[PDB]
Amino acid sequence: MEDFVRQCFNPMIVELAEKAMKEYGEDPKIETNKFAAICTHLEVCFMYSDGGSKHRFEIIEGRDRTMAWTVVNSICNTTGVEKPKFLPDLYDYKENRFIEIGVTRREVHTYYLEKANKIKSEETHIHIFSFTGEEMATKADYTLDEESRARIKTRLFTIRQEMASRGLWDSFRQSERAAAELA
Amino acid sequence: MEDFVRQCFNPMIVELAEKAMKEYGEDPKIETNKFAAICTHLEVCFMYSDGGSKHRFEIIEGRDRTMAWTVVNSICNTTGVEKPKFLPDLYDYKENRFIEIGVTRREVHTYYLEKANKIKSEETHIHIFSFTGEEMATKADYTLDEESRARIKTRLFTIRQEMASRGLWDSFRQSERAAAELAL
Amino acid sequence: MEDFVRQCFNPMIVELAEKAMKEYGEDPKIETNKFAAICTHLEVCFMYSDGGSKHRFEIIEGRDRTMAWTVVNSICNTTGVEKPKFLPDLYDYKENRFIEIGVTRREVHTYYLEKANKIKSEETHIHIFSFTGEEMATKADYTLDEESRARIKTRLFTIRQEMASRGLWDSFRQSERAAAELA
Amino acid sequence: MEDFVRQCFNPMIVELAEKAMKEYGEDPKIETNKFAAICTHLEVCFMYSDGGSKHRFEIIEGRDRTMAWTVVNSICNTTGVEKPKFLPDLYDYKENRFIEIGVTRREVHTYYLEKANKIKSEETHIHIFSFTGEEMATKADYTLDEESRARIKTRLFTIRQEMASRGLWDSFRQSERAAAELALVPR
Ligand SMILES: Cc1nnc(C(=O)NC(C)(C)c2nc(C(=O)NCc3ccc(F)cc3)c(O)c(=O)n2C)o1
Ligand SMILES: Cc1nnc(C(=O)NC(C)(C)c2nc(C(=O)NCc3ccc(F)cc3)c(O)c(=O)n2C)o1
Ligand SMILES: Cc1nnc(C(=O)NC(C)(C)c2nc(C(=O)NCc3ccc(F)cc3)c(O)c(=O)n2C)o1
Ligand SMILES: Cc1nnc(C(=O)NC(C)(C)c2nc(C(=O)NCc3ccc(F)cc3)c(O)c(=O)n2C)o1
Ligand SMILES: [Mn+2]
Ligand SMILES: [Mn+2]
Ligand SMILES: [Mn+2]
Ligand SMILES: [Mn+2]
Ligand SMILES: [Mn+2]
Ligand SMILES: [Mn+2]
Ligand SMILES: [Mn+2]
Ligand SMILES: [Mn+2]
Repeated sequence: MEDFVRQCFNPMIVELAEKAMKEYGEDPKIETNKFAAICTHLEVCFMYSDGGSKHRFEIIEGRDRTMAWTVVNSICNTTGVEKPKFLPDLYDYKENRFIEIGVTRREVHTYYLEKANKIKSEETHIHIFSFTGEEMATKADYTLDEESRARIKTRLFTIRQEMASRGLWDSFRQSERAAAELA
Repeated sequence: MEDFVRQCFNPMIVELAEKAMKEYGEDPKIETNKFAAICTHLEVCFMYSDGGSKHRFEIIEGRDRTMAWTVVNSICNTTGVEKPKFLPDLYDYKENRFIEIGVTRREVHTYYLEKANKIKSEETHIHIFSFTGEEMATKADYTLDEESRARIKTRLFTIRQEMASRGLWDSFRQSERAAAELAL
Repeated sequence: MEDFVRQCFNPMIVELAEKAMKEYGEDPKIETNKFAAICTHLEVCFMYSDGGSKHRFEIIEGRDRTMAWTVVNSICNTTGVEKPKFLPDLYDYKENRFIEIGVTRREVHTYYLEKANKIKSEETHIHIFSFTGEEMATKADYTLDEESRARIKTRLFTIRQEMASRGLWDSFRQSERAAAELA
Repeated sequence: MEDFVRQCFNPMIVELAEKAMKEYGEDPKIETNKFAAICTHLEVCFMYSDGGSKHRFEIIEGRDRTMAWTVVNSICNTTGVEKPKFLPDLYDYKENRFIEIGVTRREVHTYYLEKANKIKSEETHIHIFSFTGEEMATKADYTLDEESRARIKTRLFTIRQEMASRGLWDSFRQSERAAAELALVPR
């Protein structure tokens, strides 16, 4: 599963995920499913930022924590938007709102409910993707046009097929359900 | 003809064509006309995908066949379009449809007829270009704007002229008319 | 402060600022605050030119003085616009006007009034940014859309935050105030 | 003048101009004014092709004559537009027409009328720039928006200024008026 992750995502995303996981004390060679999931979330965030006009999104995910909070503080002090309690994934300059991007192998309704109850702020926009082609956004406001989101969903289903053809899909799908049924 | 093919198309297209023809058991050095035709079809598909907005098209032609079918499956599952019986060339995320692209040295109406009768799927769009400047699309819906299609046609006619100035056009034009009579 | 400037701005801007300071007889190693100010103004000008269409702005700032005046004369002779008395920072081909860009650590309107009374031109547009998210432009015409200006403001606030975190913001803010009171 | 040309235009344009001058049996070291003129014309054609959107212009100038005529063949046979009798500079896929671009140190309308009487083509669009900022196009259809043409004119005036600052502008401007009067002499 580790060699698959290193062959499936580009080395920059792999390096960013390795750094983010070593920061939380987790191991790429052991917790390979979390490695894959973090790589997937990063690729989705980057494709999402690429979906709009050139200057539309400020990328928060993928940065170092302190610098990410610095950019969040700058955005809040210059636009007047409330500071989120948890680090978001993007900022939308066009719609003037923070975006929390989610990718799940689970039920999309349950994941959206979990994230919405975790955020509790009436500002941060939520947008969930899944490996089955479903997506759910705050107020059904999907931010991007249909082409960008469809590309993201196609990439996700391709990742799922690639995992299934080598027999890693079942364990990867049950890993996220294991972190929610245990933690 | 083989040296002409290697000089006329960029090395990435030539590499892709050689890999496809070795996948289908053919020889670039012997059947140089099909070498040229596959390079031409690949170039047309690429200009076509470049004709629209940034990421309007998913490119299926030019891939390993297994990965091509994987991408087709992903598209079909995330959008709901029916899975084609034959590998198409592009997928249009804007109009939500697969595109089969044809480049023919023969009469265009006949080529479109054979393509549409082989596809049978009432969803896969068909777009045919010729070496004379004539094009033909399903429902006269040409997908791209006039300028991109005109660039494609200009490039096709330039290929035809470069072939003819070397005495290679007659054999190339009869290569397709011969394999069409042999298949029957 | 010098190391912070060299690690905070990309080497092209740092080199242009070093050239601008050596041309005026100043030393970046000892006048580090003005080093930072020149780097910041250059970055803002370059972000501003990137704010519109690909070929909308002629960049006047960041050149050799003689070549910049040559380009100014060319613009004036081909468009008929009045030649400015001081080198501006940009030329807007869409609105057909020169642009003076300012970045101040004081109030935007004081700086605007000073610059306007200095240039004494009814044609040259003036656009002032601050390190606190405020902006002031001639006739309230901000040239660019909200997204590009918001990007610029966010970057300015991030620079201010980095300075503050290193304990250099106070001296940088009081340096501009100490230079104006000398006149 | 030759050093100025070599340091004023980017190396690709200098190479193209040298190739064209040798193709016409002329020495860029001796005929430095014509050297600069070819360089300026090529740069203007390239900025012009940039001025539009992505797939608008087929660039004809800058190619060798055989392939240029081959591309004009392809365009005429796939679009139905008329055969130009002389090699034009660009082809506009949006407006579906060939474009002849001229850059003159003389009066713009004099140059336009000379070119339009030479080519005598009903479809070939003509667009003339000068080193003073004047421009003139067929039916006042300038093809590009105002910003692109303004950039072109600004660059032309900058070239004029750089030439005059070096003492080369007077000879450059008298070069074109000396070649036009010579062409009007059958004797
Ligand atoms: C519901 C539900 N089910 N699983 C989760 C969940 O949160 N899982 C993790 C931790 C793996 C996660 N993390 C981040 C992230 O950015 N974390 C860094 C951070 C640090 C501090 C701070 F305040 C906020 C965020 C994501 O973006 C993200 O999509 N996920 C899934 O939520
Ligand atoms: C009518 C008519 N006249 N000639 C043909 C014709 O089909 N000729 C060939 C075979 C040379 C061809 N092939 C493909 C292609 O992609 N094939 C690979 C594939 C593999 C598996 C699968 F299920 C379907 C297709 C093209 O795209 C293409 O344009 N052509 C012309 O049709
Ligand atoms: C009010 C108020 N408070 N401080 C200033 C102020 O002007 N500060 C300086 C001198 C540091 C400054 N300079 C230039 C510039 O271009 N200088 C070089 C130049 C000037 C004139 C000319 F004709 C040719 C070249 C800027 O662009 C710029 O933004 N600033 C801030 O204004
Ligand atoms: C009137 C009037 N006043 N000066 C001229 C003029 O034509 N000057 C030259 C020759 C320097 C010129 N040449 C080409 C060009 O492409 N030449 C290639 C070619 C040669 C022979 C042939 F029959 C057709 C084309 C240009 O594009 C161009 O802009 N110019 C200015 O016209
Ligand atoms: Mn996150
Ligand atoms: Mn997230
Ligand atoms: Mn195909
Ligand atoms: Mn095809
Ligand atoms: Mn300036
Ligand atoms: Mn300024
Ligand atoms: Mn020409
Ligand atoms: Mn010309």
